[PDB]
Amino acid sequence: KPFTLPILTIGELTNSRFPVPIDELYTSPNESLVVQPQNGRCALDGELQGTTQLLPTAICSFRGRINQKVSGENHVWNMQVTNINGTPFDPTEDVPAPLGTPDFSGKLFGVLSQRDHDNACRSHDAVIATNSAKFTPKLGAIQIGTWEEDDVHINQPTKFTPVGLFEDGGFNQWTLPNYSGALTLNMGLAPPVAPTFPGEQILFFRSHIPLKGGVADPVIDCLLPQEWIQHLYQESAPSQSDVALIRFTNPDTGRVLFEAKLHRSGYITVANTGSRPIVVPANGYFRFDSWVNQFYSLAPM
Amino acid sequence: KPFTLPILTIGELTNSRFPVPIDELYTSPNESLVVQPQNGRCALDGELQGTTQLLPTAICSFRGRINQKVSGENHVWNMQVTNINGTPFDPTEDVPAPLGTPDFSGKLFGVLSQRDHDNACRSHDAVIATNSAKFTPKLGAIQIGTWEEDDVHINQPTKFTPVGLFEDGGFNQWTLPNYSGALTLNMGLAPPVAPTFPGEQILFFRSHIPLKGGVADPVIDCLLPQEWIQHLYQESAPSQSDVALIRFTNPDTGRVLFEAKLHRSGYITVANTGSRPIVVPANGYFRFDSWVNQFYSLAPM
Ligand SMILES: C[C@@H]1O[C@@H](O[C@@H]2[C@@H](O[C@H]3O[C@H](CO)[C@H](O)[C@H](O)[C@H]3O)[C@@H](O)[C@@H](CO)O[C@H]2O)[C@@H](O)[C@H](O)[C@@H]1O
Ligand SMILES: C[C@@H]1O[C@@H](O[C@@H]2[C@@H](O[C@H]3O[C@H](CO)[C@H](O)[C@H](O)[C@H]3O)[C@@H](O)[C@@H](CO)O[C@H]2O)[C@@H](O)[C@H](O)[C@@H]1O
Repeated sequence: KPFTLPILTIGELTNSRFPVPIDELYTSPNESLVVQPQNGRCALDGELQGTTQLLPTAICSFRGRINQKVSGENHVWNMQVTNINGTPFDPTEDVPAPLGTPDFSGKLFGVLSQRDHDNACRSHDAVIATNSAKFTPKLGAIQIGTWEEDDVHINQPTKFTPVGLFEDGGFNQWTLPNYSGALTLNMGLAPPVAPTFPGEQILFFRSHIPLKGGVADPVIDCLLPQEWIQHLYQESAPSQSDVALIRFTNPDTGRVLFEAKLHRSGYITVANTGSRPIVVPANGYFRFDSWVNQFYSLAPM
Repeated sequence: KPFTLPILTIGELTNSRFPVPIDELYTSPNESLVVQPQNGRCALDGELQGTTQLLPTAICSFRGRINQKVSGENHVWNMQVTNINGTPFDPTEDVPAPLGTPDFSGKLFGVLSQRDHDNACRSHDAVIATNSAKFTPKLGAIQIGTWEEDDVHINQPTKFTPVGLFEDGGFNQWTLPNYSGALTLNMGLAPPVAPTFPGEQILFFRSHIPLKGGVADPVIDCLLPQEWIQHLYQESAPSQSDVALIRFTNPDTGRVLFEAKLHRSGYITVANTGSRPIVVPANGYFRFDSWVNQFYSLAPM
């Protein structure tokens, strides 16, 4: 079964780490950064990893019930989380946290909504601090703050729709949350990725995400767009080597702009030595060329 | 090229008319309703129709700039809309409105966000009344209300992230907006669908969407889940007849629960005479069985 990528332009790709479209391709030196995202992780044979699941809208969402208001706390609530489809999260599941759980540290801004058993409804702005000691999705519980303390009901079906960042301070896209809280190690993680081959860098699919306030340009970089993950999952084609050579191609001119290594574990490297935003034609897309080895030498971008 | 559906359970499907997961299958008598959704429209050969586009998160979103505050209006703003990827919308485009434009009448609740050219950012709750005379996406302009009038900047990159309904009153999922405003007819519409064959009803993929306030259970029914549309688009397989026989199958037991007609124009009918929520196994999914004619007699559910 021949290996394929979906035919999708940059304007037809979704970020796999936050529910927004891809804005651009991006590459930079790895430096001292540990790149270990848990969303947007999929081996080329279609095996999902970390906290990766198939629903793009569900990335960074939460579901469950508000069991109680935080003691001595105004505008802060305790949530018992379930899976995206509302089923109980089993903490013994061999995963870092419920699938779709955010994989970055920061204050996530969005809207908390409820429909009570009697169909009484409410929506209110909310923030979820993923860097907080009270953020323990792996234990089935997180904390949610609102601006107004009065209008949130207890033990009623609750959802969180992510919108963007509350603030930029403390936001680090590569710093994983402590899914189980303080002094506890994360488990079942998709491994970190790094460009091993000399002269190579990771190529990212970048989105500039919304911000509630302040001056900044917060970005989320994913290793594979969500659609590629969805495609890989369906195809389940056996990887023939540890690297698929892919070529970014303009379908109109036939011009192959550049080539890249799509690694078996689900990330892309390119021969590039600086941090730039690639600028590709709107009609262009990666096409699978052939299987090669990890030591194949790419044409420098 | 053999026709296929993606292998996806109900818990792996996204609504094509609002950016949320599918909750359930649903069927009811058509009655006097005109079912003519513009999102979630795709022929079986992969031809997108109405306002349908590929990005699930982008459904019911808006992008553009706030050109001015509505005269003599507090908390109401004018938006000049662009396409999802930020490109200019061309009103001469042979479509009812910019792709992704909501296709139902009501008050849409969400979050308006901006990043100024200087990277100054803000997010604020917002409502977009699609039943309003000022809702004219086909003309490249809509109106957006906020709660606070002060903190929205003019001529700065703006996005709207949909969350749910502001209110239930006036919400009709089958009543299209007047995309060009008062006294103007919609154009380039995907045609209405209806069960022609005696004893048949449309089968829908239903989601219960969030609500800002009041007591209600607002639902959005789509004809095809977004993933099926994405799959059809990629496959572009030629339809061999006007109807694909599909069978909802439990992959574990092998039990075929029921069968349905998947029509060439992209909707499903079933032999069913009442309005019920189907209840299918979590592991189940439709599988293509064969091409048949429009007059094939389905086993009653
Ligand atoms: C850069 C600046 O960011 C925002 O104003 C902040 C403000 O942040 C919050 O409060 C305001 C309302 O006062 C808005 O709701 C923001 O969206 C919130 O994030 C505060 O932190 C104050 C503290 O003095 O600093 C301001 O700069 C935003 O509203 C402004 O438009 C502007 O972009
Ligand atoms: C059924 C009821 O709906 C909501 O309260 C409404 C309220 O609606 C808005 O204002 C409140 C705050 O006062 C909340 O923000 C709602 O989310 C808003 O939609 C008003 O319409 C009042 C008018 O008297 O009626 C209330 O019923 C909701 O807050 C309640 O929890 C409840 O579900």
